[PDB]
Amino acid sequence: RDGPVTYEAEDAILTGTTVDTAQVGYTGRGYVTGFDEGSDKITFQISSATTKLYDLSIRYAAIYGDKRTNVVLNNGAVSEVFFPAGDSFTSVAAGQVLLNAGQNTIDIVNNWGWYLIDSITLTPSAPRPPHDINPNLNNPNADTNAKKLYSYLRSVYGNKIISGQQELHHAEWIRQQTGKTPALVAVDLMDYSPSRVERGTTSHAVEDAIAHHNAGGIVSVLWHWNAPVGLYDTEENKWWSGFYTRATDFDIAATLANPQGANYTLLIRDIDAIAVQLKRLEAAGVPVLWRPLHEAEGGWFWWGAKGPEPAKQLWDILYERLTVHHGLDNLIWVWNSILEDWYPGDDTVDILSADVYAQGNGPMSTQYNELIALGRDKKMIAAAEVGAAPLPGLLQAYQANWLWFAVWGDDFINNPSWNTVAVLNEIYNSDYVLTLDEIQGWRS
Ligand SMILES: *[C@@H]1O[C@H](CO)[C@@H](O[C@@H]2O[C@H](CO)[C@@H](O)[C@H](O)[C@H]2NC(C)=O)[C@H](O)[C@H]1NC(C)=O
Ligand SMILES: [Ca+2]
Ligand SMILES: [Hg+2]
Repeated sequence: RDGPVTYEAEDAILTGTTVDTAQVGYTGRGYVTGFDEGSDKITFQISSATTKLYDLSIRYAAIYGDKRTNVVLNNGAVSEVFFPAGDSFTSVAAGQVLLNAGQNTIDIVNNWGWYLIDSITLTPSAPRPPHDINPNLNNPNADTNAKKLYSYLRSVYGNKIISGQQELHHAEWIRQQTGKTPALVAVDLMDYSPSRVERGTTSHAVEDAIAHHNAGGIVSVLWHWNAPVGLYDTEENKWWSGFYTRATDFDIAATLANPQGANYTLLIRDIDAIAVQLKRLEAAGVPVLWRPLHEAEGGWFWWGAKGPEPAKQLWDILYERLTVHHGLDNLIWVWNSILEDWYPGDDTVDILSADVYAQGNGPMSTQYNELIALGRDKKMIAAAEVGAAPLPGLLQAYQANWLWFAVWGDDFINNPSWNTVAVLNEIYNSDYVLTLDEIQGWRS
């Protein structure tokens, strides 16, 4: 079945090369030689049922001293493999290879040349161990629907990916193009920030969340926290950009070092103003995937401008004020920084997340594995913000077991350069991608 498969060099497409039997230790009929000109190669024709990730090994004889080789997957970029000795036939690890459902090619092209190739062995990459996900939320007093949401997420983890979108009107536009609706909708508490309210900002974020909760959906809430003070309010740096380090002189380290000041008083004014909106959601029975202090490690937001320690301390202020003081039990705490120095701690983080903005609709494998290492597989990993919706074929192949994905709004989801309607349909109509339809009755 799904195991090591050797492909003998003799039984392949030879371009300016020949089959030989002089050297000792080969497998099969013989081996391939005649690596003079640059155009000389071995084109192996391999096929797969689905799109999988295989490990590559080359069986070579470097009798003309140590040489270098070019490996080509489906007429793509070269990959130099070094052959160190050699007196006999031995094997080298040539990294990983992603094969697409159907016909594929693995060429061994003359680089330095003057070597003998016996065979190539493709082994399907190691299946990931079952995730050791924590069964319960950090808050012991967690309400019914938060406890339900966490269990449902825990049950689907590694099996499927929950589709998600930033803003309800964008979730409706997806239904207009794919006939499917994101299971998860993310809303921003941004226009609830007193600093912004003071300048006339209104928000329907609580209205949109409850609407989607009534449609049987999952709700994610982030907060673009506009600093209470320090607003430059310049033509270049307007008050409405007040969440940016660039737009405020607001020093969180100073503010936390002086807890009896006015700066710290206004900070709690802001947390309590937002707590009014969350309590309003709690009373409405809406479980929330609460994601405050997002992209902290980046430092482009005032809450991560003074480095990791003030950021972590603020996370714990929010956790004490919202969980203990305001007594909010509908919140599932989602951390949004990859770095260990920035990680607050396992006792205040329920689910780990990342914001990845790279074109191509890839599995964002590297970021997923970084968080696997961070939460040591005890916490679920989510793609809290993506620019490009991930393809389920690649998510599965690279075993990038993201719990959910949430494509950002304007200039991303509706931007053909990031997401085409074609790719959207492909993703939204997959048996791997859970839509609104498919998640119905999760609260039962
Ligand atoms: C309260 O916060 C404000 C905003 O960060 C602080 O005011 C700024 O202070 C710096 C010096 O530390 C000045 O360069 C700015 O011009 C001030 N801005 C304004 C609009 O006044 C204020 O100092 C903080 N209070 C404390 C005790 O640190
Ligand atoms: Ca052979
Ligand atoms: Hg609106």
